[PDB]
Amino acid sequence: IVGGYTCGANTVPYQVSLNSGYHFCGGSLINSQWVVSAAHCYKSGIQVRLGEDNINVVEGNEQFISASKSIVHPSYNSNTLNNDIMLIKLKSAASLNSRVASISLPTSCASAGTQCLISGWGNTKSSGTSYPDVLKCLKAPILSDSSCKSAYPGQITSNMFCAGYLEGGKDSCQGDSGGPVVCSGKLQGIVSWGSGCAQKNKPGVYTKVCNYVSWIKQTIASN
Ligand SMILES: *[B@]1(C2=[C][C]=C([C]SC([N])=[N])[C]=[C]2)O[C]([O])C(=O)O1
Ligand SMILES: [Ca+2]
Repeated sequence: IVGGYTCGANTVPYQVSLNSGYHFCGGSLINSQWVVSAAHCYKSGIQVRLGEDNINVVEGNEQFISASKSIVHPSYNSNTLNNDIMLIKLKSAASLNSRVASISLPTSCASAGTQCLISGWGNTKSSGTSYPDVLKCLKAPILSDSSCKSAYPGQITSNMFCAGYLEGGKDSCQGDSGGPVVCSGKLQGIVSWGSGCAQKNKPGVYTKVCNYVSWIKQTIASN
């Protein structure tokens, strides 16, 4: 997250870190046994880390749970990033508490202009590199579909939306992949793609979670 703020420990209790020897992606806890992340975060050997603030220090509220199964969306296209969503099943249920909590799925899609909370442990620089150890947050509005399409001509599908700031300076960035975009208390987006970070006229592009609720529900009812 570039141009954001330190969330505060465990104030985003649905945020997970995906770990394969190192943090490589975020995700969102949707119930005690499942995480939603980006399909472009898929790899084997994932450990889910819940209750994190500082990802390099054991602070006392963590739960580390290996993944048993990952399910990439059936129509995921890694070239276009259309349908950039995946479910990850935990090998054992998380213990839900004040610091480890699920985020609700949407029942309606969010509106342009709504302010959302984007979070992650990604780079905090638009040029150069610095990784925070503690969770960073950004408040960002959903952009109109016409601004989004004008920013990324030929590339925005109905399964995507833009959020952020056209003037740049405030955005998600490398390492935030797969993490939440929460609007009105519901998981509405997943950190998906963009051109650079915090560049002018190049906001973040997020997977439109509301279009996937029926797939998520059916998938978790059978796995
Ligand atoms: B991801 C990843 C981070 C950030 C985006 C948004 S870019 C922007 N302009 N808002 C995307 C995708 O990619 C790498 O795989 C990583 O681990 O983070
Ligand atoms: Ca920790």
